[PDB]
Amino acid sequence: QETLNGGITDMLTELANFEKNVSQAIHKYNAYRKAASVIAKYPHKIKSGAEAKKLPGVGTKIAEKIDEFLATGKLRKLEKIRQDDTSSSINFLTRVSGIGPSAARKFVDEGIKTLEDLRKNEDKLNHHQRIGLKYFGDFEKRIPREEMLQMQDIVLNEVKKVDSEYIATVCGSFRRGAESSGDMDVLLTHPSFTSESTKQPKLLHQVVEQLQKVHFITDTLSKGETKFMGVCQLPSKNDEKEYPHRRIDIRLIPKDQYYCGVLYFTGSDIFNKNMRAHALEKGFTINEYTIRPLGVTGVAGEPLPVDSEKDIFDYIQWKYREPKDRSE
DNA sequence: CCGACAGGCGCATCAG
DNA sequence: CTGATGCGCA
DNA sequence: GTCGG
Ligand SMILES: Cc1cn([C@H]2C[C@H](O)[C@@H](COP(=O)(O)OP(=O)(O)OP(=O)(O)O)O2)c(=O)[nH]c1=O
Ligand SMILES: [Ca+2]
Ligand SMILES: [Ca+2]
Ligand SMILES: [Ca+2]
Ligand code: NA
Ligand code: NA
Repeated sequence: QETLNGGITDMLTELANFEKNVSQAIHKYNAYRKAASVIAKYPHKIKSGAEAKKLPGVGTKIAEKIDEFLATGKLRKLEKIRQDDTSSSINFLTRVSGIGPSAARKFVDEGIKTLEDLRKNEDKLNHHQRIGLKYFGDFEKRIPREEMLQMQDIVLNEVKKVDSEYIATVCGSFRRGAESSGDMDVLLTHPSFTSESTKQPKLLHQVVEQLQKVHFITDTLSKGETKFMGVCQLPSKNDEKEYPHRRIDIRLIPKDQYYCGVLYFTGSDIFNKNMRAHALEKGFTINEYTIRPLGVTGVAGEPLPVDSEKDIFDYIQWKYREPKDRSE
């Protein structure tokens, strides 16, 4: 991953992870990621802090840190953070799926600071954590698109075995066209589940159950009526190493709200934050279901009509961006 | 110079 | 039990 | 940490 301002964006990303995991300051995390991201799309080699301060999201303090990074090749503030035992122990435990900043601090206080520690205090972990630990190495591996293509095929073919009326669409980075993905995201619709009625129950469960039967889904992290979060694995063949286990998310979204749903799930996460914050500036709030006007006194009005992804962009006066131009 | 920062699902836990 | 909140997650 | 009203 060698890149134009890679030094700088790496440094800001690290600082965002610190603020999230150690400081627990969600808005500093966001503001660092917004700055990283804006710098990543800037097509000159940045030469000074002052030059970077021109970009939206970059202010006084990131500017000063860029000056230092460029002059000296590193940042003191990060040099200190990396030596701090506590800080890096908390950062590390957060890499386990299901451990966030709070739980990572509470383990480090109790003396649980390493993977060997996690692996001998099984009893201290809830179900999700336990599976996140079981598949720790596997979930930090990326998924080549060619494997995403096989996993897609399995998911869509089994969904079809349950009910030809389902539509399953693979989203996230896959739909943006990335050559590798962190995990699989499937958006599910069925004619029976619309914003005005649920004419059938068990619509998600039945899909989960079928994918368990053919051994594709192997564990469940959480499961509700519209959202499944778990683990899957491709079948392997005689004499080969098994495929690593992979994180999978499935979201059943009412069929009439497909476009807001797939906007949401196509992301990126940062792009969604930007696009939703722009909507607010303009008098609208967008979620995975609707786009709605904002009333003088904070009150969200009625859902606007939407019949394309592009409709949502028009409302807030954005030129349409193709999924592949929503990355970073 | 200060409020607002994206939006919501599922699980865990607490007061009543 | 319900309802409220915080956590970790997409 | 940054920014618009
Ligand atoms: C993490 C996250 C995701 N999302 C949305 C947009 C994401 O593209 C989508 C799925 O989340 P992810 O699977 O975390 O993201 P991704 O598919 O874009 O990236 P990767 O290749 O690393 O797996 O959910 C949010 O809206 N907010 C969030 O905080
Ligand atoms: Ca984690
Ligand atoms: Ca993904
Ligand atoms: Ca995901
Ligand atoms: Na700026
Ligand atoms: Na196996």
